[PDB]
Amino acid sequence: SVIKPDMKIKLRMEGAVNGHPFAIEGVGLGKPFEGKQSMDLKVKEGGPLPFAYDILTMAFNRVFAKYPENIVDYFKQSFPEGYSWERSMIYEDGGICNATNDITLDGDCYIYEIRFDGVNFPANGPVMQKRTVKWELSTEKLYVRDGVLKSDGNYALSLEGGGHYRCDFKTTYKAKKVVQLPDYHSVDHHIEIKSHDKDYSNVNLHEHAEAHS
Repeated sequence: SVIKPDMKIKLRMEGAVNGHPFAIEGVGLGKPFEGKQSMDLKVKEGGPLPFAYDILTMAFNRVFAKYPENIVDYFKQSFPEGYSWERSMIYEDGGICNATNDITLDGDCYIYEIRFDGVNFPANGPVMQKRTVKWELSTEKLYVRDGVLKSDGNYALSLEGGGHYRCDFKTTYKAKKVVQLPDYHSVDHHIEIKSHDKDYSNVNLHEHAEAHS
């Protein structure tokens, strides 16, 4: 109804990591029915970022995931009004991140207002020492609890010179109107920084997602 196969994205993130503030904004586009998207992100404050960019990328919209006919699509159903999400991320070395996103739609452009806050990242850790390479394929598990859609995920960042750095994601999704709620299902994610400048001021980000059951 308000979804075309080609959709635009505009966003601003405000946040802090270990009490050091920053701000990034982004512009991009995707194909909601194909579950593909890409965007260019520029750091506007707090640059150059003194931490691994990788902790941000997942904050940078489940509308962009291919849903099969036999699984309820909570996200596409939530427009034109939109929906929002809250999320906690607990890394195995005690660094903890919180984020929220409020998603509105203007014509054919999704608009994000994002808050991000990380704390307790050790100075000698892979995050503050920028030793991360990429997120491995992520399997997100979705279920309903007290009339709200929620998700769990056990993700992992590959590290410079081998090994992995683990993080547990917990997300709550809230449509702004009442929408049909899905049954239990999975979403596979591929997320990738395809190109960036040396200090990550500019970053070109890609994601591809498919739901399964």
